[PDB]
Amino acid sequence: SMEQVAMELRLTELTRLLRSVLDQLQDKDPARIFAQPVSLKEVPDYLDHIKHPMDFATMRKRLEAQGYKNLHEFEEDFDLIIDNCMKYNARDTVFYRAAVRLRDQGGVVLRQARREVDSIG
Repeated sequence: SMEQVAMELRLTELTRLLRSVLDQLQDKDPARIFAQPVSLKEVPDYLDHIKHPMDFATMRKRLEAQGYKNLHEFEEDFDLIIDNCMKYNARDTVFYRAAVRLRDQGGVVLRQARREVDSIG
């Protein structure tokens, strides 16, 4: 139908906007701490601690499959990156501190993204 196409164009445009959001968030991680999945070869107990691992490469795969239906779903995944890290790692670690900085800096980007998503519809 013509409606299914219109819907698919909206999703494509959301995917376009979320790709730009993802790029902007990932620049706030210049150490690349959150770029890839925590290695289960190197952290064999990880899944005993963290039930829903997340990282920027995994988000990008979902994004490019147009697998984010709305900004809420995308934000859920970004919050997992931060929250997983802040649980597994102690306060006095470079990992925890990186997550705090990512959270703080990402807030600004996500604030305007929400306005854009509502604004453009």
